[PDB]
Amino acid sequence: PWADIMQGPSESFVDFANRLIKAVEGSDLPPSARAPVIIDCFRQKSQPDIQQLIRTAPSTLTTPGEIIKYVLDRQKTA
Amino acid sequence: AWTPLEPKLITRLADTVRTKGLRSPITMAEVEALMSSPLLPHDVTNLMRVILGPAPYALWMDAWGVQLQTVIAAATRDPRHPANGQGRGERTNLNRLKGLADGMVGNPQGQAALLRPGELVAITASALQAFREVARLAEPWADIMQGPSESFVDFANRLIKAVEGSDLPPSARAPVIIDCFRQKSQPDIQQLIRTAPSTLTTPGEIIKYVLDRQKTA
Amino acid sequence: AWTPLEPKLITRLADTVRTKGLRSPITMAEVEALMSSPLLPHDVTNLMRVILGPAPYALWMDAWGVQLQTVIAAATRDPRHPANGQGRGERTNLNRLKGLADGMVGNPQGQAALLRPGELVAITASALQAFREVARLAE
Amino acid sequence: PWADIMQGPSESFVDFANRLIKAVEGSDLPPSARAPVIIDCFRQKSQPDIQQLIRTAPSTLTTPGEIIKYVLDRQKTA
Amino acid sequence: PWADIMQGPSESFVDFANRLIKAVEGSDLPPSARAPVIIDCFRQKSQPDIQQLIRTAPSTLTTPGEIIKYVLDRQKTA
Amino acid sequence: AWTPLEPKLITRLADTVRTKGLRSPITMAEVEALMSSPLLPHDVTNLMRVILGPAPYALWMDAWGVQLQTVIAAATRDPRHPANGQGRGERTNLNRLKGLADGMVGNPQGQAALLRPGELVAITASALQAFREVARLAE
Amino acid sequence: AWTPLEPKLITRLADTVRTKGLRSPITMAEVEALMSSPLLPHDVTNLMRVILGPAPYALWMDAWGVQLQTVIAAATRDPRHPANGQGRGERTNLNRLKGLADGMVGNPQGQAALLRPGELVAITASALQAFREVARLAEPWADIMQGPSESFVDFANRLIKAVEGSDLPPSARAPVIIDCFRQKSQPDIQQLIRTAPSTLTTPGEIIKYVLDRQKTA
Amino acid sequence: AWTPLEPKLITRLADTVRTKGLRSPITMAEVEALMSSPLLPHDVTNLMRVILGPAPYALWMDAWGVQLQTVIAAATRDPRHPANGQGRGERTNLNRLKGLADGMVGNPQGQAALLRPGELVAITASALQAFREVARLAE
Amino acid sequence: PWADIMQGPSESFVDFANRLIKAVEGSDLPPSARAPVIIDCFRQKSQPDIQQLIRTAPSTLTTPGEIIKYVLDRQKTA
Repeated sequence: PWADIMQGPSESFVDFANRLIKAVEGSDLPPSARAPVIIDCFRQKSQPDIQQLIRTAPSTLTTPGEIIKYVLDRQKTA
Repeated sequence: AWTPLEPKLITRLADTVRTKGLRSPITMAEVEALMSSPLLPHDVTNLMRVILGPAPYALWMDAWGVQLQTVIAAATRDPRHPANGQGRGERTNLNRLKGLADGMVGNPQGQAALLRPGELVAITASALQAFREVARLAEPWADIMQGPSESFVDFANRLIKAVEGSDLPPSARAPVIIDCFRQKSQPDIQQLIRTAPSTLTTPGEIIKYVLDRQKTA
Repeated sequence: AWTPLEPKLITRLADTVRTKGLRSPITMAEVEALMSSPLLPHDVTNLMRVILGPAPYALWMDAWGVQLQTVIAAATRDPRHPANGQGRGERTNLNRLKGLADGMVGNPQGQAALLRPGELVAITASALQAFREVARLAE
Repeated sequence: PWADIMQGPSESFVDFANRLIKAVEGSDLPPSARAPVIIDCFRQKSQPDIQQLIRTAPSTLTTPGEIIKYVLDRQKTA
Repeated sequence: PWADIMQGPSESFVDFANRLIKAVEGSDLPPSARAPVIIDCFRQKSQPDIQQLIRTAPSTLTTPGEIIKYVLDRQKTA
Repeated sequence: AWTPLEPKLITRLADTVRTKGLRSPITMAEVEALMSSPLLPHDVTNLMRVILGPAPYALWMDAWGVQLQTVIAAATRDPRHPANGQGRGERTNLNRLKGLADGMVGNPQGQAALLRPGELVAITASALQAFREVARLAE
Repeated sequence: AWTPLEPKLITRLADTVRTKGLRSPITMAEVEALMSSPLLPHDVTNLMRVILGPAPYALWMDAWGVQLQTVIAAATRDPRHPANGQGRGERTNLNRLKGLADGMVGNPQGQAALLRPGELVAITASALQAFREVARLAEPWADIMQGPSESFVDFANRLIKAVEGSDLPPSARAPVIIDCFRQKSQPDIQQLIRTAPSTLTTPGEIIKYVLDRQKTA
Repeated sequence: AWTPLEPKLITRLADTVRTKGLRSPITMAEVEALMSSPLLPHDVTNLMRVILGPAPYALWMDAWGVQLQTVIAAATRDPRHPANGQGRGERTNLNRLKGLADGMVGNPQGQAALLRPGELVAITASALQAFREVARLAE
Repeated sequence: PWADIMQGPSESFVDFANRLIKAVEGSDLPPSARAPVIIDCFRQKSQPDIQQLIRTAPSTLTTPGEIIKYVLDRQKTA
């Protein structure tokens, strides 16, 4: 179930994005509703450090690929 | 034909002024509401007589006279005033604005007969500005800080209220509001505004940006 | 001839916005109600000045300007706008939409004189969309 | 009676001004004699602290509203 | 001697002004030097309460009579 | 005439990407190998759909679009692009590069019909650079 | 012909910056002194290399580039720039302003040959503004109060300095300075300004009035 | 051709003003010394910016403006001013005296080009009188 | 040697930046390789608090001056 996917405390972001995109594209949603759902799940899941990282984006991110690129650039190396 | 304002609305407005005061934004909104249609000098005079106490009413008469005098100076500085006419015989004297001219003293019907719509709207705007002055006088922007637990829209409301209801010129309010958003508004929002990829040049734009990217908590 | 909106309706709408908020469906229905007849820029401006607080009013001025600019771009993209005319002398500038043009600044009577009904309905729809944006943004 | 109105030792100045203007305007005086009477009652009533505050006015106050504004500005906060 | 005249701690201002104008006009000064001397003696003599009262004059006082009138208006009744 | 790439080679390349990763020099060599003949937008799109996971595929779509936009800017900066023609009627739009133009959407045969060899090589180089960017970004 | 600045003056200025800091008014006065004649990019670059440390020098290079870019935007917005010419062949590129153009890299003589006097004065003003920015950054107007023992001219100097060397628009400095004179400047001077029989509408007029009627002590 | 004043002399004068004050006869003598050759508005403005503090500089700007206005009143009262010309096209506006006219704002070279020697000496005398007023006022 | 410069546990950031820029500009590197090296040394040296402060930069910092300004703004006052 896509709506139950959370980014674990120790999980990296690319694994979380892979799992989420997999569960969203392999589901019962229409094809035209996958990108907005993936974006809004990146924003509300993806534990509050990345949540604030996406929130304070000086540019407007309108695609899952752009969000992934931005987060991978500005992520907290740890 | 002259129609008086409802005494029910006037009683409700008087009780609003009695409980909330002269300077509350709800009171100014209510006054703007009852200041919607262009009023005759009789209407505004009786309205301020009823809603204001004796001393605020004296202050308001003074301020209204001063603002009307500024209006008449601008009118003699421009013959195209909506209260004026093209020839010199339509020049508007302060006796006609304050309702003191011939055929108007104490008679609202004759008042409504001889007055122009431009005259009415000028009188109304003058009375509103005078009310604002007296309200600011009867009861500090640079001391306003966003509390640790306060939301941002409340802080913005309080700050814009205190800046617009102050002694600053009209052309100095927006830069002051912006620079107070930037230096007040505790360091999380300070850094949020600082790291703005776009340049924000208006209080509304700053408010929109902060409301978009604020830390939901 | 210009007729102002009742201050009683405006007071009731202001108290509705004060208790229910900006985003409640009852509030949007009430705004749609008071947005029924095409309003002059003076009317909508004073209405938003009274019902909205200072910061939402700033946000609404911004959003209204942006929406009016989109309207003017669509207008220069189509000479058959109900606000435009056929010749180039009837092209509608933003000073005429925001009420800033000559013969309109501060005077609602002259405003109602020079404005077109298409101008009025475009201004009204723009203001409604801006109100929706600000309401979605404030909370 | 307007000529019997004094500012009480504990009364504020706006209350005293309200009471005095009420009693003077709701009396038998001609309309052209109310402002001078209100001014001269502000000067002689309104207990000696405010009396001296009005006396030492570098500007000449020629209106009840101006006197009220001046006194409200320079009054002893207490 | 005019330059030795001070306003006593208990003396009123009209007595001090009388004494000073008497001693200045009944002295060896030229006639065109009496008014400036009287003014500058009002400003530097006339114990610091009246000194500050004259200093903080929103208008410019350019005559002994005007200074006397101003001080008599705004003096501390005591 | 359009001929598809072998699913055996594509399966081997997908397993190479799965075990070695996106950034290994052997993987880039294999991609260069399968990027030898000029591919149609359909071919490269399906290839990246199969060999890349969902999130790297989104990143790659973004990067490919950006690189194609740079190519189209250079093309409008020089009318002698091997994708362009001499007259203005041969100017190449991004709908024709991404395979979105008329007569191309979903049809590889029509795609191969209308596309130019310069168009194909530009699309291919753009896709290779985008793959390099995404590989450098993913790990 | 290019003449270098004296290393004695440069050494004295460097020691001034070392002891007094970047933001002291004496340091800014000394910089204005050594910024009197229009300098070539070589001169200003070496001057900032010598007087500033490494990190302030990096900051200053950044700020100088930004200010020069604003200048070049204004130049492309007006073909009558004293650095520009009338035809398009005299348009001034940033390589010519930063000294990076052909025939100028590392050579001050050729630099002085090809550069215009308008170019020199624009570069100089840009460098001065960049120095001001970096000095304000390396080490707030709304926090300035007149101390209990401080004189009024010192308070006015400090306040005008902090207001003009800040992020406010140019059209918002005078009203802010006035309203800060009125609300800061401890209550004796506050009441002195409040009871002004005339209306003071300029910081200079307020300063003159207060200096006239101040309590000598 | 414009030549700037030595920063060494300006530094010495600034330290003189710092130690002796504004009103000492030695300070006024030094100012008269550095006020010997007719200065352009740029020179006097920067000189007062450097030697005077912020508040005395504001006072001096005010006083300089007032004195220049008196000069311009005397100039419109006499068409034979060494700053004026014979025809009406040489009448000197305050924008030309304060250095605000066209071709002068921020550029000392153009300033020195368009200005008259009578203009320069009038500006200089005005600035000296303004300095005297401010010095008498500050202490 | 520039590649041996670390920000000490007690050292401030402006001193570290001064030392690093000095050692990088006074070295054998080409002029076109100093800014990237200074940036990448700010990112990998400059003990992990400032490392994470630079990592989680919502904007992309592409100049040593911009990095210095950002760090000076958001640094932990201590």
